Amino acid sequence: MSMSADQVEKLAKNMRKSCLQKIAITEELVDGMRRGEFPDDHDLQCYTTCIMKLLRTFKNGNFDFDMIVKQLEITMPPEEVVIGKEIVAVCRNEEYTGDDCQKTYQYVQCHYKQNPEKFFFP
Ligand SMILES: CCCCNS(=O)(=O)c1ccccc1
Ligand SMILES: CCCCNS(=O)(=O)c1ccccc1
Repeated sequence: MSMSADQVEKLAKNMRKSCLQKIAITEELVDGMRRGEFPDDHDLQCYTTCIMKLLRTFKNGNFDFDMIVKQLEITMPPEEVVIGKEIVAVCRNEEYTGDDCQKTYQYVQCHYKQNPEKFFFP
């Protein structure tokens, strides 16, 4: 089964808390991504890697697309799952370059670009 909205929010907030402290950036900077604010800020980039590593969606220098699909299946509203799979289907085929922080940040931006209105990142 899938997790309820409030359980998704709780886990996201706790992952954020952990990574914000570790990476030493502000909540404002993380919240900016949902507003389409993607500065070339290496610390924000590394925050994205911290979160994806927690979710097991990035590991050993590469995306784990099987786990990205599993995570979206367990956390998205059911009426959004197919649309989410279609976003992953597009973004998985873009080349990601640079260090791990740069790669995950680029992937997150690809997700945003496919649907800015509904974008969410912990
Ligand atoms: C908003 C609904 C989609 C959430 N998906 S998530 O991968 O960001 C995620 C968030 C929180 C816990 C686990 C995964
Ligand atoms: C798409 C939701 C499942 C994957 N979760 S994620 O945190 O890696 C993530 C990557 C990119 C955008 C949002 C969340």
